Amino acid sequence: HWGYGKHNGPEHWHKDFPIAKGERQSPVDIDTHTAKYDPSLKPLSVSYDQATSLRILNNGHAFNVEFDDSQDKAVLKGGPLDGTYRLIQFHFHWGSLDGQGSEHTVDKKKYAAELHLVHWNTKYGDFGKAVQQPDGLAVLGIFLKVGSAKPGLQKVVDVLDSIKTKGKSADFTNFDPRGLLPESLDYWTYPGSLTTPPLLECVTWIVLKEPISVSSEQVLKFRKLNFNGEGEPEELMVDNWRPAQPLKNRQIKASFK
Ligand SMILES: COc1cccc(N2CCc3cc(S(N)(=O)=O)sc3S2(=O)=O)c1
Ligand SMILES: [Hg+2]
Ligand SMILES: [Zn+2]
Repeated sequence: HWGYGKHNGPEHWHKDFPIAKGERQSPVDIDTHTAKYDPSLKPLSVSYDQATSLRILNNGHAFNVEFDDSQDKAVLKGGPLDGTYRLIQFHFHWGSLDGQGSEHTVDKKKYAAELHLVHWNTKYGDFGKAVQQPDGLAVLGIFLKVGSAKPGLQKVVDVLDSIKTKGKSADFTNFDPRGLLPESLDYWTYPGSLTTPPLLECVTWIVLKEPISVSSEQVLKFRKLNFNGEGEPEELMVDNWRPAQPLKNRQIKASFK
């Protein structure tokens, strides 16, 4: 199956998922100088006050916190979006070293990790239908830089022991995702795809300008996860990120100057 190793990594994906060579693939490098400031861009509206977290799980690719998306409990509106998008889950991509880990880069600069809050367009009924549409998903990308500890991230860090290997999960209720947002909601936006197979081109990427900082020990705990299931040879979960793809016939718009 696909993964991030030499034999099943990104450079092999196209064989099983041809869309990997598509026209709007992610991530991409955000070139601040050629990004077009757009005044008609509305401010972002993240309403996560009623968010209901359910569980956290290691899926062999990354760890994911799933939310109850049965109702409009945590939605994203505004920005370049037309419609309400529901939060279904969030996950991270991180590196084996502090200078790599994020998927999107800024002027070729890589961050230690990158948080993706995944939302789907409610006008489509369910996530399954949303992934069949060019505007089916909206992923909020947030960069993580090493520095001071991020208090809202510690709850996730503590529970990682219980989900060390692929297939493990644990109840993770009452988690407030607002604890992971930076102060400013300024962003960049462009049409892209999922960064892992099936690599579907249904995503409106909203990448925040301002990164959040997390301590080295917090990201350290991320690296102690396992790609493998229990009983198999241990393989540390690190560098679960895909390299930048060519922008092609696309323009990155900024909501700020
Ligand atoms: C039909 O397509 C499906 C069905 C079920 C699951 C998925 N996903 C897994 C891959 C993947 C990669 C994401 S990233 N890094 O681009 O945010 S979000 C995401 S997903 O929605 O959780 C996709
Ligand atoms: Hg799509
Ligand atoms: Zn992701």
